[PDB]
Amino acid sequence: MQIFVKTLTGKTITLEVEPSDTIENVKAKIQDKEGIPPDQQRLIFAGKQLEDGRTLSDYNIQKESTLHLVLRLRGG
Repeated sequence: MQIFVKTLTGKTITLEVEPSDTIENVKAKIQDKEGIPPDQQRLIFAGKQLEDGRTLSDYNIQKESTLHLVLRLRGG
């Protein structure tokens, strides 16, 4: 299923994912496109920050859903 991940600084990328993918999986896929390691990423859906071990299915993220990406930088 295709989803979109939007940063807050203006970038949209596209991903093919599974509904069973964990948020951590999604972060790993994002690193492939964006370079950022998973542990500097936080993902958001429908106003909410998402937890690493939940699946997309758990959050009602489906085909063509849009997530947002923010960075978490220890002292950054």
